[PDB]
Amino acid sequence: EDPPACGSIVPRREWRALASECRERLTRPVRYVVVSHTAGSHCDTPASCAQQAQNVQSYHVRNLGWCDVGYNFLIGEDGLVYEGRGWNIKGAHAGPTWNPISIGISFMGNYMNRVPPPRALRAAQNLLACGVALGALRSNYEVKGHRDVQPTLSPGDRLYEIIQTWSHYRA
Amino acid sequence: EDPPACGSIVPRREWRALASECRERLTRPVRYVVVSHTAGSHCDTPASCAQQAQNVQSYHVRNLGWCDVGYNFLIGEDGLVYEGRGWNIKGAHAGPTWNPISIGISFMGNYMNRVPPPRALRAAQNLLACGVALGALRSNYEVKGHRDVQPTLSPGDRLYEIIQTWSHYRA
Repeated sequence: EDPPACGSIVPRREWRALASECRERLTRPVRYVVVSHTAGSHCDTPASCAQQAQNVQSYHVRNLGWCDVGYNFLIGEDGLVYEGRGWNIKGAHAGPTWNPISIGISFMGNYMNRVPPPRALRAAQNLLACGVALGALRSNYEVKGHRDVQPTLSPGDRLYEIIQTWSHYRA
Repeated sequence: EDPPACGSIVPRREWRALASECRERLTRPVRYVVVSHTAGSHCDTPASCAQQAQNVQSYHVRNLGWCDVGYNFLIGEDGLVYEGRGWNIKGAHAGPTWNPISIGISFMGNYMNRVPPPRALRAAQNLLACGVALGALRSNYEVKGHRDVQPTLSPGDRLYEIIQTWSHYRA
């Protein structure tokens, strides 16, 4: 009943998310942040990106049987951040050593041969910053790429390098 | 001082704005924020809203002869914040009494019979929180409708109603 949360996150309900059934909580303050790409279709408008959020979650829940969309957060090319499992629920985006200690954020689209617009990169940053402020993320949080932790191409040839040029990024 | 990687602002260069010729500064920290609407067209995509930002700036410079777009920031229904004259330069949005001591943010569209979507409202409120964070705004800043300091419908009956329910609103 006050001013929304920092980082202009599109809340679950606004993108028509099926309710979550997850219960495992992440222990604030979280140290890690793993970045991946959905490796699916990308979107560049609020309208199209909310649908892509829905489509991604539909896959994870109806088909893979998970309690909710795997990522803690999703980033659209529309420059917005879509709320996934959020800051307090353990995700399912990086496997069994990484999920319990990090927040996973994913870029909607395949970034092997394309980069996300500056606005998406901005939305990504603004998100982590806002994580710190709340306490979800510890001030000196460390950022890994998806391949830095599992055997995968994600976050995509391009997305990867740019991330390497990020302040809080630890190889 | 204390720098925050705060908010996601579409910078001047990005929406392809003409360069500013304004040089007069505001005194940090600012105590007032005047909310207005452009009463012009609305847009719901980064692509459409960037154009729109350029149109408003275009109108204020090429037609009313001001040094740059009159607003310090503009909000899009695409849920993005657009960079105007920013936090440090005085705008022209509310007359000569109120311009030297306030930040003016304008929602792009006519909110007489429409309400801006939640994402617009969120970006505007996030924007404000960042102003505080940076020290651009007082921590006890005050939000005012355009009509509270100038006779006009701005920011539109619907939006005016919404801003009244904001935490920092004093008529």
